[PDB]
Formats: sequence, structure tokens, C-alpha cells
Amino acid sequence: NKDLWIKEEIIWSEHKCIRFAAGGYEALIIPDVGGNVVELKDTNKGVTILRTPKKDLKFEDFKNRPQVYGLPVLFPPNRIDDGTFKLGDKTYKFPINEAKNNNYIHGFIKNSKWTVHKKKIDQDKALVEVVFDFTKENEAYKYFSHEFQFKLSYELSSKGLKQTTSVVNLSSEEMPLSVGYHSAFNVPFIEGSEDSNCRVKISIDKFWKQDSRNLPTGESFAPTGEQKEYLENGVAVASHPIESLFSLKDIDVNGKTFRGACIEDASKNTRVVYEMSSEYKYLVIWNDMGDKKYACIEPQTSIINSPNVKLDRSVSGFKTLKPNESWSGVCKLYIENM
Repeated sequence: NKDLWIKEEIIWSEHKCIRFAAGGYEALIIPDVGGNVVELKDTNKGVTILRTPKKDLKFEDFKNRPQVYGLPVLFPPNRIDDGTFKLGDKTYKFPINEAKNNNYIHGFIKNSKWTVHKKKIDQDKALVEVVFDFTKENEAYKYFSHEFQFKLSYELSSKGLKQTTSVVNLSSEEMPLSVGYHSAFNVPFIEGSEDSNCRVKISIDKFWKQDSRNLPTGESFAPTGEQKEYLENGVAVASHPIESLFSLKDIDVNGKTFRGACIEDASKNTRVVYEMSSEYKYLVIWNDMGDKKYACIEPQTSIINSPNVKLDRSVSGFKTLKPNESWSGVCKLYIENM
């Protein structure tokens, strides 16, 4: 059909981008900055899901802070205490990039150049894949001496956007692994609505307290107060500042298990759904004070600071990859009627 295509074009004067469309959806990915999908919309429904840079934002200001737009991939997601952890008798020590709390945070792959690996239209789906090759020549290799390849595989269709994230350890040693996304959502996501019309639901299990450096204390709690609304009628995310860490569980929705989040605008009878595979065990919600018409909903394979917590790996979610072993997780983003 006419709405199935993939276009490579120039953005910000000298950067390649890929725009892709299938099943009424259209997306835009920026390989040069984190392979970030900065736009996902359904123009006929008038819905734009992901927070996208405005025309006036300079490339350099995007590249320096891409995590507040689109789908920023994190490695590791969130904080490592003092930028250091051990694996067996090996010490990893990273330069501090969160000064106030003395942590290493989020990783560099979100800021880095990825290369286009595949572009394919097939049946009525559009597939775009980008990869990041981390080699011995990378300036960061001295701090994390494991060759690896990350891949983001995006499949767009009438079912929305499917994101398959994978990484393979190409090194000769066991590689620490924690992955997530700093995903940035429009609230509201449709014209003729308001931020106050949006409710956020999340399939939370427990709340995890954070200390004054934003590191987990290791204590977890049943949802209390407003947190309970994530499982019932939804939190009015724009009403006040929110910065919270939860573990995730499956819930039952319409005879089927579901893990993830959704953003409901009852006024427009539309729900944005962010479905996450079981590989995603924790989630940070952060709305940047709630006054900027967006919120971040941030899935993670493990707890914040997972390499350092005094919890078993089955709880923390910290993982390692053996040589040539891979990890993969899947998320889906789509729109549905309420």
C-alpha cells in the first residue's frame, strides 16, 4: 500500500536519518545519536507518542542530552555508585558523569554514532536495524575492556512499533550487563487535549526507596498512597514532580498477561501502550517536575546500581554475559481505543 515505505534523508543539514512507515504509523530514527527513534506517530489518529526535538533545537544540544527525547538506549540504565563496581576480583572504575551525587549514569551509547544495519519492507511491515560496534579502538575501551555489539531492531506494522534490543559479548571475558531505556513520552499525545487529561498506569510490584544520592537503600515496599493508582485508575502524571523506582510484575488485562505501562486520555478515548518483555524487571518514572508536557517511563533489566546492591541476582536482575553470549529484550508501542 501507499503507507508502507522507508526513506533515508538528511536532517540537521548533514546527518542521515531514516523515516519509516507501515500500517498507518510513521517513525523517525537518528543513527548518529544513539539510534534514537525520536518520533512515532499515527497521523490519521492525530497521535504522536514520543517526545520529538522541536525545529529550533540544534543538533549539538540534542547530541549532548538525547535522553529527554524518543527512545534513548541505556547501558547501564541509571546510576553506578562512585562510578565503580567489582565483578569477581575485577574492578571497573568509570569517570564520574553525575557530579552532584558522584555517580556514573546512563552510559555513552545513547550519545554515540550507530550505523544502519538493515532496511527492509516485507509483507506490510517496515524493518530498520541499527548497530553499535564497540571495539578495542574506542576511547572508552580502557574503562570497560569488552568488545561488544549492540543492535536495535525496529519493526513497524499495523500493530505499532516492535523494538528488539540485543547485545552480544564479543570479548574473551565475562561481561557485566544491565540495559534500559530513558523513553520520553508526550503528555498529552493528541491535539485538543491537556496534560491534566492523561493518566499513567504501570504494572508495578514493589516501590524501592532511594537515598539522597538517588541510590537504592535496598528496602522495598508495597505501593502506598498515590502509587496504588498505577494499578487502578492511573496517576495524573502532570500534577506534581515524580521520580520513582519500581519493580515490575505481570498483571491480567482482558484475559491476557501484560507487563508495562500505558497513558490513557479518556477525553479522547485513546490509550498509548508501552508493553515490555519479562527481561525488563524494574522501571523508573520521572516527569521532569511535571510541567514540560512529557514524562519518562524507563524500563530496566535490573535495579539502579545493581552491580553493588546486597541482594541476590534473582532479585537485583544484575546479569553477566559469557563470551559470545547474547541478551535480548522486546518492547512494543501502540495506540488503541478505550
